Amino acid sequence: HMFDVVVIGGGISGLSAAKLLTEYGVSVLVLEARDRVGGRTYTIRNEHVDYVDVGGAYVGPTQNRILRLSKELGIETYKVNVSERLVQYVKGKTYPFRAAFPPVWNPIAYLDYNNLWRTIDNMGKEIPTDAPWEAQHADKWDKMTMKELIDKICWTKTARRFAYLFVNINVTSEPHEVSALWFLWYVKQCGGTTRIFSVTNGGQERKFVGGSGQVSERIMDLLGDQVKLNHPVTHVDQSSDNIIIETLNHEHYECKYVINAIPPTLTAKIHFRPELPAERNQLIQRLPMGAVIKCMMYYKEAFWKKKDYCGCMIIEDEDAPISITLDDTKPDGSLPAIMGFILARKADRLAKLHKEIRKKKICELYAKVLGSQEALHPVHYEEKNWCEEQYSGGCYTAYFPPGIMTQYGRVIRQPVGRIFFAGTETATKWSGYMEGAVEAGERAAREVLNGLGKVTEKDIWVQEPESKDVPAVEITHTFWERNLPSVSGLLKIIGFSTSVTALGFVLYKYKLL
Ligand SMILES: Cc1cc2nc3c(=O)[nH]c(=O)nc-3n(C[C@H](O)[C@H](O)[C@H](O)COP(=O)(O)OP(=O)(O)OC[C@H]3O[C@@H](n4cnc5c(N)ncnc54)[C@H](O)[C@@H]3O)c2cc1C
Ligand SMILES: COc1ccc2c(c1)[nH]c1c(C)nccc12
Ligand SMILES: CCCCCCCCCCP(C)(C)=O
Ligand SMILES: CCCCCCCCCCP(C)(C)=O
Repeated sequence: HMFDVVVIGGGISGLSAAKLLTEYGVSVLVLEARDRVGGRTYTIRNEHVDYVDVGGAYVGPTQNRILRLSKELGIETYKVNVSERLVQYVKGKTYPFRAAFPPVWNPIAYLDYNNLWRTIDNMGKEIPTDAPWEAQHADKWDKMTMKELIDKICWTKTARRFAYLFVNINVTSEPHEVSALWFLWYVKQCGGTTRIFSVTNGGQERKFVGGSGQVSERIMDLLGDQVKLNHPVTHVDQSSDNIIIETLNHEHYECKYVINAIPPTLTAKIHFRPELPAERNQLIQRLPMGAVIKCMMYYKEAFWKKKDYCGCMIIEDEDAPISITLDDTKPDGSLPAIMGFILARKADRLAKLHKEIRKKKICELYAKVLGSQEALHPVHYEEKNWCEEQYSGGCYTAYFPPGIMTQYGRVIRQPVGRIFFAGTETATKWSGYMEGAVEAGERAAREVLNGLGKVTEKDIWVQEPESKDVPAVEITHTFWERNLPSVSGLLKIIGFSTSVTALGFVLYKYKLL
């Protein structure tokens, strides 16, 4: 029962740390709470679905780590379907479109919406990726909620409603819940607004053939009996050179280094000895998990396609069960499906229904949105409620409430003696994602390897070579995106246009042109 390293948690972060340590000849024990690995990724297998991700599923350009780890484990990606039209459903109306963002035809709302995404990205620029609390405006921004920033930068109700939604979709909580500072950073560290929100060339570009659960399943395969299921860790005691780990059934393991590869809320439940610094205890108990119910509606035929819909719906409607959807049809066209998310407060309220009613209401929304009755005839329904997962807390990730970042934030990933911290929440690139889980996992392993004297201080943070199979097409903005003014910008200019048109009339009246 003695090891160099014990990794607490066998999600992608944990297994990445363990896989890397193992590569260096270091003995590692992964202790995993559930009867399975993979954590917030979970690929369910049955006859009705073949396979399906009920947890994390999508990968895209710039996520080079999860790509490189996926590949080398023999896992291949395929493209999310966007061949047909995306649709936006607002105010009872279905609006097909083709871009990453629903087109805005009101010229004023257009400016508003343009300036919103530009400002988010621009404000992100300011924020240090590794150290968001060091941002020039950090205290100011960290005190505001994302609702307050949205309402401050958007004049139109259209753009605020979309923004709120955008917040829901990306961090699975309500704008009023999350720090504006943390959110600007969150978006910056995923590559900006276009990158985070897009399918083509964005974070939703791709899925894994056979599911993302296979990432963890196969690292566990490599690890053999150095991974232990059903071992929830409850105590971590680093008083002596041999750190003692205790699991829920009172088994004990000893090691030299611990990697904590679970989200903060669950890190909050571990009895640490000595106690973590008060600062750190506050931070980990103050980062709540977002909320999602992921829902899979199966049909005989991908009827959305024949109406020229790809099956991606941005549903901006407060009565609506679902917020957003993608086609989830298998790469060969078999088992046509719509992956739907119920997010943020809507998840919390829909969780209160029976599954059949939740299914009923979703079919009814699909029927409406897609303008077909075939939606009311599913051959199968899968759902997974992530809030109700004791070993996850929710999905996708933790969110930072206002103030937390500036007050406790600076230690999310700081070692505590010989305890190192991983988990996607400690990542600096695609934190919140399977990508971030790998980054954090490997950097923690490197922090440990560096303790063991096997890796240099410079080598703790390694750059991922860009993926050759899924290269990052650079994100462009049109001349007009760059240069069109905000609503209030329009006004400052119009009041110039007007001033001088006016003096162009006093100069024309007095022949002084
Ligand atoms: C519905 C849903 C949709 C998502 N969408 C995507 C997506 O499309 N693409 C993407 O990249 N990401 C997505 N995410 C987020 C992504 O799944 C996570 O960011 C990533 O899986 C986090 O991995 P981790 O290893 O850091 O954490 P986890 O996967 O949470 O792993 C933690 C591990 O610790 C175990 N554990 C917990 N407590 C203990 C304990 N005390 N002792 C021992 N073990 C413990 C848990 O069982 C788990 O296996 C989604 C997540 C969900 C749930
Ligand atoms: C733009 O349409 C979508 C569809 C699914 C997701 C999306 C946007 N953003 C997501 C995120 C951030 N995670 C999981 C799924 C999606
Ligand atoms: C005085 C107002 C000038 C603003 C003009 C905005 C043009 C709206 C069309 C944008 P689309 C992305 C092609 O739908
Ligand atoms: C002041 C006159 C308005 C000029 C037209 C603005 C719309 C430009 C089309 C949109 P994009 C190509 C994506 O930036």
